[PDB]
Amino acid sequence: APQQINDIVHRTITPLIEQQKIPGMAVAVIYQGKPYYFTWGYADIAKKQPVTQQTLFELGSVSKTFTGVLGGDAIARGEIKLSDPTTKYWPELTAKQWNGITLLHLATYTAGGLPLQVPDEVKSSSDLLRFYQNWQPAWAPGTQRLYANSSIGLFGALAVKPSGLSFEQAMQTRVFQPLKLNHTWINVPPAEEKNYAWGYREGKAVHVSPGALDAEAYGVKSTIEDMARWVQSNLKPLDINEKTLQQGIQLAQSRYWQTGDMYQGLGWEMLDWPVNPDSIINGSDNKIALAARPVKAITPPTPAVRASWVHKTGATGGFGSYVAFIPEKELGIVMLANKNYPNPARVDAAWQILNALQ
Ligand SMILES: [Cl-]
Ligand code: NA
Repeated sequence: APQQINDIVHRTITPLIEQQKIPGMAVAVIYQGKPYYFTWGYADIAKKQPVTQQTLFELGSVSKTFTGVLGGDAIARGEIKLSDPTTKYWPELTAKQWNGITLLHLATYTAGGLPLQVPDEVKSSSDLLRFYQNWQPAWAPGTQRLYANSSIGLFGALAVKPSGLSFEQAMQTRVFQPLKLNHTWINVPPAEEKNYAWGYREGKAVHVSPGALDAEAYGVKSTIEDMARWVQSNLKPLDINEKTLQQGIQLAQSRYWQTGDMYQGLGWEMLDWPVNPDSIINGSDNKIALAARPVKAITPPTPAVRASWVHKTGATGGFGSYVAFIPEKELGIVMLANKNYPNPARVDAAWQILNALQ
């Protein structure tokens, strides 16, 4: 790796790991479009299994960027439109409150107060229907942004209906396989479990449990190599051979809503580069990132802006992830850790590295 990258990564990540007591971590820096990998610590403490470039991490909500791109791909194929009402694809929901909620609202958390988590007691398709049927919105659609698994998770489930594929099959055939993400999984195959790191919560090893819409909202596991390639693809979509996938990535980084300094894409979130680091650092705190905030529609949606800070945080019980990149600079970073540690610490480290390398 270039000496500049080694210097800043070891200056930044090494103190972070000790200060946060992170058992194992993998970092990829994309510099001038090429990836450079770094690994620390253990994927399994008890068995002393080290983290490698093959170690699988739970991505948590970084999975939402795959869902956003998969939906974008379906838009580009002419299968769905963001302005379509939810009831076109789930007619059993036909009701006053749901006729005015579109796929855009679901994809961008602007449906009007869909909850952060799907209740743990929702365990069947009938449970899920009844859950959305009896949901009482708090705001009119298109006025408030409330980050929610039950929002974009439903977008992913509905966006694949016209394809006739399951969500996993559509993701595998339309995103993972064309991009050669051969070690990225919604369901880890038996032969790959050996690489599945343990997450650690309060000194206990944990893996994320099955939940309704987990695959769409937080159920992807990946290696640092595949995630570096995911950043490469989102940095340089025009190099992708499949037109609809290139366009899906561009659609996912387009700006549909504005809240303060940030713009909402499909899965991805964007700010104008250069950014005020305090904005994204403090803005990643859950007291802020999970709060309801008013939105302004952007008309037409702004096409993917090159001078952007594009990023997404992710968390499960035992894992914490972060992805950020700057298309104008061909510059990005992936941070995967098997402990869920505060988002502001992730963003601070990521910005220090990318700002030093611009
Ligand atoms: Cl390695
Ligand atoms: Na609206």
